[PDB]
Amino acid sequence: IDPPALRAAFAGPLDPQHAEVLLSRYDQHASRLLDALHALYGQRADYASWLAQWLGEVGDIARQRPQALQTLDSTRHAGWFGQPHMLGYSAYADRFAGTLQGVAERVPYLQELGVRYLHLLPFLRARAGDNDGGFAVSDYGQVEPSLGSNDDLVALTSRLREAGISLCADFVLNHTADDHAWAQAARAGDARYLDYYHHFADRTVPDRYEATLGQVFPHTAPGNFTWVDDTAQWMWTTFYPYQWDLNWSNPAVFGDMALAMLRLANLGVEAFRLDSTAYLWKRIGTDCMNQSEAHTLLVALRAVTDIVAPAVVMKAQAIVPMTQLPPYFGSGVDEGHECHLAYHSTLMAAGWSALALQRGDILHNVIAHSPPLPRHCAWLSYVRCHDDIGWNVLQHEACGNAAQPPFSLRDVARFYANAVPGSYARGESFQGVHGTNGMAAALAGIQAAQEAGDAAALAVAVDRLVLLYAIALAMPGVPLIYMGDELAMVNDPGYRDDPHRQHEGRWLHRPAMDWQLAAQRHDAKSLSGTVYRRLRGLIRQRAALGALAADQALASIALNDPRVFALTRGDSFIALHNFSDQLLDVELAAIGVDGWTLLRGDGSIVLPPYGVRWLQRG
Ligand SMILES: OC[C@H]1O[C@@](CO)(O[C@H]2O[C@H](CO)[C@@H](O)[C@H](O)[C@H]2O)[C@@H](O)[C@@H]1O
Repeated sequence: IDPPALRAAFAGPLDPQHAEVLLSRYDQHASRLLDALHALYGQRADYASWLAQWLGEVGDIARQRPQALQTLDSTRHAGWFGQPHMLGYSAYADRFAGTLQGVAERVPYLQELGVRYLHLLPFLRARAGDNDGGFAVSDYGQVEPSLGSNDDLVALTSRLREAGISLCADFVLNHTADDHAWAQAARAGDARYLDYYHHFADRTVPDRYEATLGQVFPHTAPGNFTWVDDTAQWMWTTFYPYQWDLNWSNPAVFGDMALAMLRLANLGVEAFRLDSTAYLWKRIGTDCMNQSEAHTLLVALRAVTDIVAPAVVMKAQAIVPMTQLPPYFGSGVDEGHECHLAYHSTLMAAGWSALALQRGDILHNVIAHSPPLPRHCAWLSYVRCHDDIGWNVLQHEACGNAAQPPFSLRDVARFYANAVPGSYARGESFQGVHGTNGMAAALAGIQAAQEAGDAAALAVAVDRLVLLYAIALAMPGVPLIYMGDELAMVNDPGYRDDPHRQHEGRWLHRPAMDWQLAAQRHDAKSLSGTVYRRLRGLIRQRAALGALAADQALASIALNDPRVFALTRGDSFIALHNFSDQLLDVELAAIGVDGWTLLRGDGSIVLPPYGVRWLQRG
């Protein structure tokens, strides 16, 4: 290619007043972008032609970036998302406050909680009919009418931004709704857009891929491939049948998606949850996951953002085994130049496992096996979310090692399914071992306690819930609270009586916000008020501990008491966790300390059942 030629295409649509800063960033990241793109599409006859054109469109989008956001681009500090005041909150805009304007009216609630990061679930145009809770996107550039307009989105981000809250939005970049403008163009016979997806005239290729492909909905939707009349072909569909996998091997797809992303950024979104990002690249003979190219694709999108909107962050999802997570942060030449965040799905699943089995040693294993985060990278740590808990990511760990004996994922799954006598949990099986649905409060024993009017059990359960969250709060990066958990909200059986949802078990833990329950957060004596106060405590404390910043180290101290989990941050902070229902103490000699206690140390630390203690070493 011809660098000066490509740079000129990019510049040009730029405003003379901002041309200097942008061209400066373009000069330091462009090469990475170009190398990534070349490895992906360099062999194509129309490469150089597409690049130049595309680059010209990237520059025009760069010019349209509102001044306030450009200023943010220049003032924001790298690794900003990893500061100790960062607290995350995830929820559906509709379940939470009806519309985007309604959500804006609720910002005072988020501010009171201490939220600085707000993830709104899919809110862009979704397929008519069932749209997988918004995950079948029909237009990446338009808010879903029932939720509002693009104007409300902009007004919302401006409101959140002044409250120090960064909007995280889903970029469902692996697949589109089958009614997206592209699928409709494809369905109409437009070969150009038909090529934006994976399509096959026969069952030939599908049969092959299926030989080594796993399944996301083995029961509900063995839909991994679908025959579509309109296109007269088999369409790759990893998820529901109406969600078509995009063909990222086509530069057109890459170019249009990078643009879509930059337009969202321009509307004020600061963080992009790259949904199903492990499935991006398809290659025969492979499970088509975590492929090397998927990573190159991410490096490219990352370069595009470093140049056009550096204040923006990319968060990888990927529900995969531990060894597959860290590479989303970039590898070798590209380490530190891929995703800034990754959901620590292993830590989260390991937490519920540790709780059911009353084994702190399982958490020690996860942390010990958690490699140190690269420069300006961090974890998205969490307790629950809109999805089912995927246990199978803990297979390797379940096998056990020299320090930790084996554990049964099957036993854990049954415990939370309440298919085993004595269980305080009330969840359900989703799709052998696979997944479990249910609210945190429902899994922690709170729902069962309330169900039986047993105050003793309720308190113990509150402890279990707080325990799990204390861990996420002690982690380097963004601890994401799932809507309602701060009030101990329980399951929502309502979907069962709904022909539109009864088929999707995950609705069990996707309730509408209980604002009357929210008002109780004040009555310190109420359950909600109690849970809310305990969490609020840990949040205010973590905000005051520079030792918890993402740049500080994360490690765990090996103990011979299987029930305890000792987590350390930097060299001055240690959090002790008792995952058993038994009172016990941790000897200071077992952690090499002798000091302070957070929101006084001389002798072992006594930890009640399911208790947590934060201490400042020394
Ligand atoms: O069983 C859940 C299955 O789907 C995943 C993909 O990583 O979830 C994300 O993407 C789905 C399809 O777009 C959404 O339905 C889901 O809500 C979203 O979190 C994983 O949770 C898991 O592999």
